[PDB]
Amino acid sequence: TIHMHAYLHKESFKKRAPKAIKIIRFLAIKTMKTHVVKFDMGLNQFIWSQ
RNA sequence: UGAAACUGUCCUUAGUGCAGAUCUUGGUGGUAGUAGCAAAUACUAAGAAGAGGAAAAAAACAUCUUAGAACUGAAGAGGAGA
Repeated sequence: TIHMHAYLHKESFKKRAPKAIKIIRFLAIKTMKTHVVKFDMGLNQFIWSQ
């Protein structure tokens, strides 16, 4: 579970959904040690759902 | 270094000697890798093409398709004329 409210606290509104992708990319780099991170289209559609 | 013209002496002649004219023309510095590349709400994911996202996150990647999210809001960022 990624508590993204912690990362997106008081962040500029026009950069909240784009930044959520940047955080999930970074959490995948630090855990699997790979720089080739591919998002499933279902996850991206959920990040932008609101 | 340069490869085809030139020099010394006596007279004659002058478009004859530059540091200045906010001089003329051309070239070039410091400033300085500095000031800046901040109006027009906004982009994201997958795929394709391409030399052109690599990597100890180098956090950003132009074009086209699809999906999401959006703006002009019909006296329009629409469709046409002088």
